Amino acid sequence: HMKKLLVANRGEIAVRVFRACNELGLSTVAVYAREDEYSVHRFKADESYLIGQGKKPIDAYLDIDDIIRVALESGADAIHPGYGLLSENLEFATKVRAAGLVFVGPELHHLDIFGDKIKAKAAADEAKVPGIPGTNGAVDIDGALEFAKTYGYPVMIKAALGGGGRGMRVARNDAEMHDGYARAKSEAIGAFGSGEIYVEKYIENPKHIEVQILGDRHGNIIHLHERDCSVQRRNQKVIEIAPAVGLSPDFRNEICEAAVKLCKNVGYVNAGTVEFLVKDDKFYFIEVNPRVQVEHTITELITGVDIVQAQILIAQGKDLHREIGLPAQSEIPLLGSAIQCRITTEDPQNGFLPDTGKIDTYRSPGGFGIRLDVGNAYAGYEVTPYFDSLLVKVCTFANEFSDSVRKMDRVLHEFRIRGVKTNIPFLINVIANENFTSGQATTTFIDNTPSLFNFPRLRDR
Ligand SMILES: CC(=O)SCCNC(=O)CCNC(=O)[C@H](O)C(C)(C)COP(=O)(O)OP(=O)(O)OC[C@H]1O[C@@H](n2cnc3c(N)ncnc32)[C@H](O)[C@@H]1OP(=O)(O)O
Repeated sequence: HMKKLLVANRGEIAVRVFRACNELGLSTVAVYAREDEYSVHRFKADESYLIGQGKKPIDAYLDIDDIIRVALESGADAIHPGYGLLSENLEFATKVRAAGLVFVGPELHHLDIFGDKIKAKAAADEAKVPGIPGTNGAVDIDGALEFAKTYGYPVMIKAALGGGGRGMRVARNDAEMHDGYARAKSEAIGAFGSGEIYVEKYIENPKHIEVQILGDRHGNIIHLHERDCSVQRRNQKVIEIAPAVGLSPDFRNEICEAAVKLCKNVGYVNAGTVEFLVKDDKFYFIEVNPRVQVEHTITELITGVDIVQAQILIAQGKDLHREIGLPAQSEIPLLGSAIQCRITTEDPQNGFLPDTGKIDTYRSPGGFGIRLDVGNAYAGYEVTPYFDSLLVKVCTFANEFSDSVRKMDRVLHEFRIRGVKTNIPFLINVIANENFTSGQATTTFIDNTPSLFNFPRLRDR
């Protein structure tokens, strides 16, 4: 029935959905701002229409009514939002489904439940998936100390500020509880005059584990194993590997089963990611991303399952096993390991500020075990400051994690992007580290390894 699909996004994810639609025999429609007129994704579609005229380009890509008008005028039957712009916007999906179009994503109840921290926590508690294990809703200093007694140490507080502000207090010594709560409440009453006091069990050096979930409208929910997104610079993802080679396979299966149980309890449809924090055989639920992730490519590599094609086919209403052809959960293969590096314009010698300018040289590696998902990184492209810093996603996969590391080193040295500074020396330093190659990297690994910032002098004749 569905014949034409509009992508309400830009960059590499728009090209990825375009490739999936062309492989599924669907016509493609692109949208682009005036400042994004030289984007690759504009010319990779059958139709391209300017949206958000007279607006800021990132506001143009958030224009719900303009995108819906373009989809209606072009005859598009479906809208794929990609990620990061309107993929989790409840109003956009509501208006798209009210216009008669197909929103390639989860249902509206999933979108508002996982777009709200309280609702997501309530769903996780209903599905018996443990979060960060404290009596957080208790508001008392005596409540805080008894909370410290019943589960344990350390304890990190939210007495400083309500929304988006954390106390972040290190509590180890038994007297440090008492005087730290004293100073924390003394600072808390003077802070803003009004707020909310929350308690939280602090997790020291956790592992960020995400489980990829696919679900159709018929009720079949499968997981596509997990990814390790622990390599993070200031709570921002740098390198994601799949599967979590550091963790034992039975523990990874347990985490994936917990994610499957949660998504089956909420009745999840289409693609989604369940995030976790992992520490010494304990895992804690954090969030559900109700959209396709940037690092879905390594899951595709290690499972052999086209996630975007499955997204479109589930949006068509097809069964996960009968019509799409995905096997049962026990028959989902683990084809090996895979590493994703996001090459951006962030200059690591300049405090990871996104560089701008014209790319004069672009050479892309290839060969065995290499996957490329390029954005706008061609030679002669002018890097605008409006959009994301990402140039190209490079994915290396092999039967063994060590060969994936070796191939990633080969392609990071082979990659030649000139005219703008890239994070390639930082990525080389990270994959050269013995913690990452062993797979024992945690979320605090980047900030606690200053040797990653010693970049050698490049001659550049
Ligand atoms: C297929 C693979 O496995 S490649 C994996 C690693 N890639 C390479 O070794 C590519 C060849 N080597 C190089 O280009 C460089 O010497 C590097 C990558 C080792 C060092 O990087 P840089 O310091 O920034 O470049 P360098 O100053 O040394 O070389 C200058 C130019 O001579 C070129 N060059 C490099 N090797 C040769 C060569 N054997 N013959 C002719 N030109 C060469 C480089 O391409 C470079 O051009 P560029 O500006 O487009 O990058």
